Amino acid sequence: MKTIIINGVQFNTDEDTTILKFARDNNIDISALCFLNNCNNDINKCEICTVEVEGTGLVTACDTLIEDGMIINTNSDAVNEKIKSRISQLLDIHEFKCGPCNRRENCEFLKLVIKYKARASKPFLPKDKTEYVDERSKSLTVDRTKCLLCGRCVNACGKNTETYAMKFLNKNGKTIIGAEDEKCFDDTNCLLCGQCIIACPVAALSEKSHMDRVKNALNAPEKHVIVAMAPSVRASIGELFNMGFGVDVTGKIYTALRQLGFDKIFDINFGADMTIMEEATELVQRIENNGPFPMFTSCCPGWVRQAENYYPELLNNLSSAKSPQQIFGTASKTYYPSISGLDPKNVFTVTVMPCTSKKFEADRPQMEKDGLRDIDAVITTRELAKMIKDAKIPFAKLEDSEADPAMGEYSGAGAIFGATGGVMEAALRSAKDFAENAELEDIEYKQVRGLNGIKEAEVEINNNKYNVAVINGASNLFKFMKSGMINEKQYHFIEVMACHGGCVNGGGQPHVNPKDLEKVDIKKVRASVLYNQDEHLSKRKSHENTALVKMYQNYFGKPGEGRAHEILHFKYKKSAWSHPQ
Ligand code: SF4
Ligand code: SF4
Ligand code: SF4
Ligand code: SF4
Ligand code: FES
Ligand SMILES: [Mg+2]
Ligand SMILES: [Mg+2]
Ligand SMILES: [Mg+2]
Repeated sequence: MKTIIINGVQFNTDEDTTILKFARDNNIDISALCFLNNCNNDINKCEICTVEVEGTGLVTACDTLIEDGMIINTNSDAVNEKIKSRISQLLDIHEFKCGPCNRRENCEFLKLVIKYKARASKPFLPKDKTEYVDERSKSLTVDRTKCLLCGRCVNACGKNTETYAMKFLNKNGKTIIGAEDEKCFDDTNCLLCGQCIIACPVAALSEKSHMDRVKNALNAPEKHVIVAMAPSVRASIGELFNMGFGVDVTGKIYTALRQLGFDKIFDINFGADMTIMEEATELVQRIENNGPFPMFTSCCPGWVRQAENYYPELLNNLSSAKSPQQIFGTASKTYYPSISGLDPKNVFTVTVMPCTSKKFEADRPQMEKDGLRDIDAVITTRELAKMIKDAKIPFAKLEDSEADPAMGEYSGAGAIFGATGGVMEAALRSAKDFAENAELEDIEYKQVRGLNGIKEAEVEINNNKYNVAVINGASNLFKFMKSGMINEKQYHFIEVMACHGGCVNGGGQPHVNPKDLEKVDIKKVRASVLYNQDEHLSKRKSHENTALVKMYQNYFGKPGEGRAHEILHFKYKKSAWSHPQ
């Protein structure tokens, strides 16, 4: 048990904890920069969390345990002068030009610069930014004129994915962050999940922009531009318009998209119901064929890359149903012309995703048919927010509108896709009706929901028991495989999401500062919007989507065979054996 003095205030406590956490718990202000996800930059501490421990001197509060007898001052002249000096030294390596910067409104560094009134000793004005910028990836971009070498991306990659695809590198004697051997991230084991972006306090890591693709299509006279947003966008984008957390902004988005000039307003949740139609049918086919088991979901492109890069032997076990993005895009170039008269070559299909890996998915060479891409552009939640703001659209004051129904209606099963276990729950609702030839009333699968990293359940389908697992985060996929859990029982159907919490925590999502992350459970609060939609929607099974039923009846035929299997499916194949590697 210990007695601590902080700024003249005595505390008696038996906690073993850092100075930073104790102070934050007790409403004592201490700044921090490189501390995130319970780690700081061990090899280059930022020291923004400096406090004074009398008799010891200046210490980093984020990684120093409280001890009995400690006398701590967090706000003395020596403390503030040290912190201001560290910020000044960061300004010496930082192109401090906030005007055009993509983190201008929510940058953690600018906040600290303002708080400590810090100024560079010599302004950093690189004349040739070409050498600092890497835009080679289909998903990520790096601007090292902004990089603080705080290490948050390196730490976040290891924690979220355990790939360590984000590394410190020695480039010509100086330290940078980047991919293995300074390669393009796409050419490495990187998942392109963008958790590194989410962890970055500044504009050093970003998504690969598709905004010019979209603007050029909107302005082209002959192009008919469809837009469709992912489940998670409607639960998240309001954060960037000062509306707070957990706000359902679906109807405002539809209105904003119309004001941006898009020609048709659809919804990827329609694609989610499509994916369930194909994937639940496939699961039932596998049950009747007594294999092959397990089936894995195939809708998360971060997981697909993880399987390609680390578990190629599982590729044959992935469901062949395209992801909602790609299945929707395929239908947008085939079914949609059939009900509209549009020339398929003039359709330009844009999605809004919470995800950077979806850009790589959309750009895969074979994601096209008859020369027409399934998906022509993917913009992140952050990109859509900037597009709205650039157009001076008053998002928070917009009236609600509706999607165009033909590829815009969605069931409550599609609505929950963006949360971990959502795909599993949605798929079970259709699979059990399909296999039992029934219209079952009990449709809620709460046992697969929530933030546990590995969630297993036994389910009864047509009077048999099957084992399902929901793998929640790429690091948890490694744990499930490396620990042998995949062999502890026979699994039949496994959902994998690369981002812990599901797509609501994807790499294209609004940044959240560390203090808000402590006060708000962002993964739960964003997901709550989706579960709330499902609870109150009339149709809660994908196969009850009336517009989807019409599309299958009039165009595709039966799911899982014939034309539907021919055009709505995509199989990944391992590389053939060769030597060397
Ligand atoms: S990263 Fe932050 S401090 Fe740096 S230029 Fe952008 S907004 Fe300004
Ligand atoms: S995209 Fe994901 S896997 Fe790649 S470096 Fe970033 S965090 Fe790591
Ligand atoms: S890219 Fe961002 S998170 Fe990574 S070290 Fe640089 S500033 Fe920190
Ligand atoms: S969990 Fe969602 S946001 Fe994250 S990589 Fe997968 S598809 Fe993208
Ligand atoms: S926040 Fe403590 S060393 Fe960076
Ligand atoms: Mg440390
Ligand atoms: Mg136009
Ligand atoms: Mg198949």
